[PDB]
Amino acid sequence: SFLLPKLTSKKEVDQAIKSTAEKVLVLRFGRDEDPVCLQLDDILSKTSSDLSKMAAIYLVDVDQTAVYTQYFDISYIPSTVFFFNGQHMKVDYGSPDHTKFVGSFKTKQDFIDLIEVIYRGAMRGKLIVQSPIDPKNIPKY
Amino acid sequence: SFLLPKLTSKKEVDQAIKSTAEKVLVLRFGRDEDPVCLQLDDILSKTSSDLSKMAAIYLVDVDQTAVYTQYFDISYIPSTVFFFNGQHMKVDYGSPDHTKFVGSFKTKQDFIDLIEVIYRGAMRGKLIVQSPIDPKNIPKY
Ligand SMILES: OC[C@H]1O[C@@](CO)(O[C@H]2O[C@H](CO)[C@@H](O)[C@H](O)[C@H]2O)[C@@H](O)[C@@H]1O
Repeated sequence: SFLLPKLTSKKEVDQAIKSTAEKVLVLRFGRDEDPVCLQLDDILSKTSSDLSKMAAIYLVDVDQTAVYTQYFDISYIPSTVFFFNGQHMKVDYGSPDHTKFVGSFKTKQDFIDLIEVIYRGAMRGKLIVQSPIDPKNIPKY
Repeated sequence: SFLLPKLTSKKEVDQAIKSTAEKVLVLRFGRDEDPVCLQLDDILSKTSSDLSKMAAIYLVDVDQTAVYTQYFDISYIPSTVFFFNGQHMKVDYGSPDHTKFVGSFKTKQDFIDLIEVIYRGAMRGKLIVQSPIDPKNIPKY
């Protein structure tokens, strides 16, 4: 894109939501050094060019964006949130929470496939889409 | 007014979310004839005027438009959703779902006190707030 932008404040996330027009805004909430975020971030970086017409991808430091981290109840990282023209786009990936996509992707193409689904739903005026793919597994207690 | 505005299509809801500036937008998803909706609509109507500096209230017909009902995962009516400057507000009532209030308020004052807290927090940039309502007064269902 080439590079992935980093956001480190509530105000920067607000500005990305407000200024990103006609593309899916992808907000990866995480920590750059977290191993699962490192895995996702590599997919994001690699796929970003092929998705540049459909999506603008930003990395967000979960620890520095309290208003958003608390609002989305980010409890496991990475957690990725989607917006389109200032509307929060929800994604049903079979789990009860449609608000954020928790975990990394199996493959780069799975991520592209999700993004296409979001984009084409949002262009049609949809606000919630079903994901054609399932997330990679996040182990819990 | 006493007779709160009705929204009967997705585009009308989209527009109220965009057009309500600097006040809490209150969206009541329900049916005007339903008994619990009648209880809640009486409180919304009777408090609307003295809340008019802090909130704009709308009645959303779930039998004429349904896009938003799926978007907010609404299974039971009434369900009431809060927004501020285009972005959804969460409220922790003491139950797991912070995205919407389900059922009717026990008293006028509970709704007033809630709007006060939502408005002040939203004006300070918050997106999630703590409900002030005593849990004994929160419908359980
Ligand atoms: O993930 C648990 C952690 O989240 C907080 C909010 O930061 O509260 C959430 O989880 C509580 C326990 O499940 C819920 O009862 C509450 O509704 C929810 O917001 C913390 O208080 C909690 O330690």
